[PDB]
Amino acid sequence: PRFLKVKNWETEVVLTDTLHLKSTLETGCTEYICMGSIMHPATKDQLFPLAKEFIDQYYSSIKRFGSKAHMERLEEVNKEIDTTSTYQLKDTELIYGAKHAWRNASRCVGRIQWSKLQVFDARDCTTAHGMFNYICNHVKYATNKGNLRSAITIFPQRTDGKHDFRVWNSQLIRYAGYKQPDGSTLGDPANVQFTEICIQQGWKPPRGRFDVLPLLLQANGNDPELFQIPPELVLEVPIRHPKFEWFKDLGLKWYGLPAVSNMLLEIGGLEFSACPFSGWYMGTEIGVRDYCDNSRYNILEEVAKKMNLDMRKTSSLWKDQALVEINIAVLYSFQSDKVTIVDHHSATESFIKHMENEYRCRGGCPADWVWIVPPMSGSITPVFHQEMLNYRLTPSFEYQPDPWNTHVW
Amino acid sequence: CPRFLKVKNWETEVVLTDTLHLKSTLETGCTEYICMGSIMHPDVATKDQLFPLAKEFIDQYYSSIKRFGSKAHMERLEEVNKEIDTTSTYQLKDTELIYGAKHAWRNASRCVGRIQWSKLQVFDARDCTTAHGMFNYICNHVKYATNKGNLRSAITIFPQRTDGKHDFRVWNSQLIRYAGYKQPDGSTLGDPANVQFTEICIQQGWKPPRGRFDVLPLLLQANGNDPELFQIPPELVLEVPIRHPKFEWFKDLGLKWYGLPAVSNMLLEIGGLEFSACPFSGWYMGTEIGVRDYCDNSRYNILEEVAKKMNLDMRKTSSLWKDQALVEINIAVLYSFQSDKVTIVDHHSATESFIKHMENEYRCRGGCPADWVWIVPPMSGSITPVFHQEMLNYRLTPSFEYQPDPWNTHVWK
Ligand code: HEM
Ligand code: HEM
Ligand SMILES: Nc1ccc2ccc(CNc3cccc(F)c3)cc2n1
Ligand SMILES: Nc1ccc2ccc(CNc3cccc(F)c3)cc2n1
Ligand SMILES: C[C@H](O)[C@H](O)[C@H]1CNc2nc(N)[nH]c(=O)c2N1
Ligand SMILES: C[C@H](O)[C@H](O)[C@H]1CNc2nc(N)[nH]c(=O)c2N1
Ligand SMILES: [Zn+2]
Repeated sequence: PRFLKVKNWETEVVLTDTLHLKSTLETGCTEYICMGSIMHPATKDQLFPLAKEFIDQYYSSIKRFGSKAHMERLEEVNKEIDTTSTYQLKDTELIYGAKHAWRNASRCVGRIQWSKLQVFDARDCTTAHGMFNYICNHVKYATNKGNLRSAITIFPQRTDGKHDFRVWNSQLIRYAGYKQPDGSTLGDPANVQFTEICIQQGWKPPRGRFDVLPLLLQANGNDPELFQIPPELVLEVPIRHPKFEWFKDLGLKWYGLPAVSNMLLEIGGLEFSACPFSGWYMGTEIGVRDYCDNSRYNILEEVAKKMNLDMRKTSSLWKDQALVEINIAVLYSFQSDKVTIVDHHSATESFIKHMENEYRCRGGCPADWVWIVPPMSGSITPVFHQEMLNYRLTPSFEYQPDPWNTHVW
Repeated sequence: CPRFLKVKNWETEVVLTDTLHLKSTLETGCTEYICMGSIMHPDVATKDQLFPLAKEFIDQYYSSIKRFGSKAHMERLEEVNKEIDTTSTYQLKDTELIYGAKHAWRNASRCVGRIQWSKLQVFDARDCTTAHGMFNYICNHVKYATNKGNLRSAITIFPQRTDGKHDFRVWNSQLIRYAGYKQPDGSTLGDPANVQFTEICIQQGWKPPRGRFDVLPLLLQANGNDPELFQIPPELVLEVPIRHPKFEWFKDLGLKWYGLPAVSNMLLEIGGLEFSACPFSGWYMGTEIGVRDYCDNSRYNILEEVAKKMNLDMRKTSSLWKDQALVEINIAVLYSFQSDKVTIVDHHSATESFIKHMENEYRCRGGCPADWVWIVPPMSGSITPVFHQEMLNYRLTPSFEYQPDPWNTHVWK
């Protein structure tokens, strides 16, 4: 139980962390073994302290800790957990809970935006058709003709675990991936399995390189149902390069809206298994990971060829040159089409400013260096030289099992 | 802790099982509730602290040579035990010294070059008594390791710590580094990382040339005495001018670096013994020079000058002019070393070798401690295989450790 200091080795700025003392969940590390690079490390009785903990910090946050209203809410919650084995969040608590889950997301470089989140309460939803409707509205609001706005739509919380709401898509908008007879893959290889599942369910594939997948929506534990997002809601950006006029000939494009739909939102012990949320892209997510991962679109080789680079030895850094150029193209393309995007230099600078804000007003900011540092040009961004402390605060976004591994039809 | 910990590669889907972590010796700084993986740095031992550390090491050693529980093993235990009892310390056999040194490297979680761990030339300097002798040992090390460009890894090991008042120390952070000078106008000439050390050298009597690439003198402390200055013979200092295969103007920048990376301020810990002066050396990965030494803001900081000559649009960050320049600089570094026939390894080759090394270690040893934050290169992270590799970080002994800078602790005579 100590105040812990973090140092930036470039600016020499030292911050003092006290916030970590309030954390209650585990990191996955031990005194003897650090696991910082591992990607994936109820009952009434369990429920009430978790609920009380959350109500406590909520009333503490609006400067009414120990108020009439505070105690009454506590009374109300325990008595509701008692009778029904669960409880329902106030609209105000729901919005607070969702913003703080984003605020506490140690892996997210975009958290300077945390309090600017549009929260859609979908807790009255009963069917997959209703889910589809709420999701269309979410996509339309968030896309906003290219001026993207951060949003989250929250479907009903888990009850018995046999009636979960799940969006089976990993994101609301993604491209299909196809196994070919010659053993190669068409489209996005990361979605090959999901695409097969959709096909089995009756989806008719265009079998192109960038086919927008249908929504697969599961309501109240029932079999998931297929829906086609209205295409006019799906903003895409054809990728071209400001100097290489041949770049457009690659036929590359991407969607404007990154909308993660497979995570679990946890607030006060309650579990929201369906909580698709969205902001906007950092260029490297598309330009580095999506396009250049060997297990993804894997385009480095093709680009470097058109750049006429020497590809015989690795020490020519041909991979590195082509990587920067692809990322220039992505940024240039989005900007030219007036679609919100942020480069990794701008994003990491804001994060450092955000950290400083959080230490000042909250006494800390949980941060996962492994995820915060961008997948290219690491050390020429300020976060590389920033020491971070990682710890788990609630409310939070958590991983959950892929739905096809748990569901019985 | 369970006996089995699994790590996955998200790119190849290969899963490895670690059991070696059970032999972890010290804390990492992390707990169940906080991770300190991005923290840089998170008076002698008694008789009674020393017995178990020596035994732990002797057991490991005899186990490694397939003579565990042998008569020679038991007689070695008894000899060490008595020696600690009668003198409060003990002396390693040459074989144990060599074993321990190599294994400190094998156990270094932040080192991406460990596929080479077993090829390490160990120079035994435990007979050294003076700074002049330290200088002699260091010169021979530099000459051997350099090998006219065909670099060979080596370590030179000076006498272990006794009462803590007779430490041997190399005050230099590396055997070969460039001077930095703070100007009265606030600017820095040379390497800003070395300003403090440079000022100490000047104070001890060094006459600086005051240039951009002045090789610093050795500042050497033997047996707890005040440190002494020596100039490394310049013929022993292999350097490489930096030029570029396409950009003719790149030579005009007047950049050069030294061939031999030789870290000299770490402590080597073997079986509870502490070697406070153990300079070691290998060869460079390009990014160490091209990204950190040259492009860090608090270092040589050349991105802007390079970008201006590439005539890049440097008005928006989103032009990625920094990223563009960074690559060309690293191309030039690699090209210049290769052209001059000086050993160097690019980050693609190094990380690819490390993955294979790590897999071999999981199979033959039951694990390989690794610090992802250090193993992943400072540029192009996700296009190297290590980015996608899960790792477990833990501390095995023998090990290399940080120790306080000696000017903070030294009692001047
Ligand atoms: C608004 C602009 C935003 C930007 C620029 C941004 C940026 C990023 C980036 C680059 C990552 C790493 C992604 C990866 O490599 O897969 C990330 C992770 C993450 N973001 Fe943000 N983000 C934004 C908005 C949001 C919002 C609105 C939420 C939730 C309400 C959120 C929650 C998270 C979470 C939970 C992770 C970690 C996911 C995981 O652990 O798998 N982000 N963010
Ligand atoms: C033979 C070629 C070698 C290569 C290519 C190599 C590569 C590297 C690199 C790139 C780093 C990161 C350094 C930084 O970013 O500042 C590192 C760290 C390290 N290396 Fe290796 N190395 C080599 C040889 C050696 C040898 C011979 C030893 C000791 C016997 C050693 C022990 C270490 C240690 C202890 C660290 C971590 C230092 C710290 O925590 O500050 N390396 N190495
Ligand atoms: N630009 C953003 C905004 C929010 C994000 C939230 C989570 C993730 C994590 N990456 C992820 C998650 C699910 C599916 C997928 F393909 C990537 C990335 C984000 N990227
Ligand atoms: N190429 C190599 C070989 C061995 C290394 C050992 C340690 C370090 C760590 N960097 C370092 C350590 C001390 C002083 C210094 F200036 C740099 C880098 C290496 N780099
Ligand atoms: C092994 C490692 O944990 C894994 O590849 C992580 C590394 N850092 C990352 N960082 C971000 N932002 N996104 C990622 O998917 C990953 N992948
Ligand atoms: C703050 C952070 O831990 C620090 O900048 C680290 C990051 N990773 C590194 N990795 C290597 N190889 N060398 C370094 O000096 C650092 N610095
Ligand atoms: Zn840790």
